[PDB]
Amino acid sequence: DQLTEEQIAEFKEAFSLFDKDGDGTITTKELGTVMRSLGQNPTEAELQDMINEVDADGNGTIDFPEFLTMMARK
Ligand SMILES: [Ca+2]
Ligand SMILES: [Ca+2]
Repeated sequence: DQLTEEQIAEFKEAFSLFDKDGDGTITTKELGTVMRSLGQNPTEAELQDMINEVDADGNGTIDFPEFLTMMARK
């Protein structure tokens, strides 16, 4: 079950969907854009709560290693 390049690319592609400006972090705005693509209508505060759940380093936004937590949710 060793990590594959296929999986790594899947993780990077998924991160990039959210991180649309390529700056390496997912903001509330970026997360909101993906939520709205899914027909959802979260508020800024709700988006911040979503980020808070995985924002290990407390900088208020999602980086790539934090995003992996999301990929692991069942
Ligand atoms: Ca970004
Ligand atoms: Ca963070």
